[PDB]
Amino acid sequence: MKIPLDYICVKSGLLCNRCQSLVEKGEVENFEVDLLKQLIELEETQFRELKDSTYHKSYKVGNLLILIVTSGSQMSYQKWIKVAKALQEKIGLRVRILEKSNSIKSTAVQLLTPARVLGVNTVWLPDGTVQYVVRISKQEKRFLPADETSLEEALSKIHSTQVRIRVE
Ligand SMILES: [Zn+2]
Repeated sequence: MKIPLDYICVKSGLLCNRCQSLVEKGEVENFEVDLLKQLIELEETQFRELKDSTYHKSYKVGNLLILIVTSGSQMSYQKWIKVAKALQEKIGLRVRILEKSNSIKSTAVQLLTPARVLGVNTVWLPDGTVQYVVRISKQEKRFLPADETSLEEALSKIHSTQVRIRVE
C-alpha cells in the first residue's frame, strides 16, 4: 500500500530522521503510525490487494478511528469491511474505513452508515465561511454508528469545516 512513512521504519519501530520528523511535525500522528503497522502487517499476511491502495491522513475521535483511503482496483468494498474488523481486533478502538472524498455529502453517507441520511445542506455565512448540516430522520438516529456529537467532530475534522447533525 502507499503510505506516508517508510515500511522499514514502520515495521522496525525505529524511525529514520525523515519519518521521525513527520511524527514530530504531527503529519503522521502517533495513532496513525500504529495503523500503518497493522495495515502493512495485514497486507503481507492477509490482503495482497491492499498493496494497490493509498493511505491518507486519518483522524481519531474518542473510541473511534476513521481511516481515509483510496481503494486500489484490487480492493473490494467487502474486503474493506474485512480490513476494518481486522484493525478493530489488533487495535482496541472501533475502526471505520471511509474512502477519501472531496464532497462532504459523500463522506457523511459512508460514516453514518448503517443509518441513512435525509439530506445535506451547505450554507454560506456573510463571513464567507461554509458550514454543513447533515439531516437524518428521527428513526435513523437509533442506527447511528456512534453518538451524534462524535460523528460531528469526525466529519468536521476530515473536511476541516463545521459539520452538524440535525435529527429532525
Ligand atoms: Zn523512514
